[PDB]
Amino acid sequence: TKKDRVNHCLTICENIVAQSVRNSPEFQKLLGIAMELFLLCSDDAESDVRMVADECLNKVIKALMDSNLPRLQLELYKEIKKNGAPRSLRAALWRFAELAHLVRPQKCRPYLVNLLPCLTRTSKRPEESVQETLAAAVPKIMASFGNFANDNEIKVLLKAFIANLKSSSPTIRRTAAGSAVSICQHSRRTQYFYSWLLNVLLGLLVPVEDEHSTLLILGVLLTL
Repeated sequence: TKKDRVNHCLTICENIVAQSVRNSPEFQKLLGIAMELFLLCSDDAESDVRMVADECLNKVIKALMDSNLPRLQLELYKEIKKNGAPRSLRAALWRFAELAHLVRPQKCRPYLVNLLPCLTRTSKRPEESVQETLAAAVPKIMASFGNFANDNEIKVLLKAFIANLKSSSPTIRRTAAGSAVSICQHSRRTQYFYSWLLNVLLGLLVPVEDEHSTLLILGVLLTL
């Protein structure tokens, strides 16, 4: 059913846009169920299946950025907390940084608290492909969800990424460095959080005539 699996994903897409009926108590139930089903089409391992049905999920969103944005972004936060496959969790993470500057500031503060449990688990993941796209979303997420957090929530998040400077992969060393520095542009106080990252790193190289674990010497010079 490898050619039978291709025709199933594509017919669900066109019969939502051609409804021309939104915000209906019949239309609300239909969009939750078959939206998680667009990514199982990408989770199945075939390049004829993985390439075809990922461009089809983008037809739904952009025709619905006007009409149903609060219905779109509620099904999508659920999958990160599911913490699924490294192919399933990845291509959902493109979708969520581009819709971060589409939220309203009325509903934004509930969206901030729920992500910091979800944004630390994908920092502890050793998959070198999952760690890459997060260095292209923590630029985009915490610049629009930046100003809504206090001084309590943002001190927890930066102690985690420095423990991702203690890994030996060259792909994972440069994605934890561009995450610490994109927050401090948008944290709450842009100048208060620049002085705080310089105290943490120089105790990692406090007096230089020591053994400093030469993989960890390279973690401190890329955040700078």
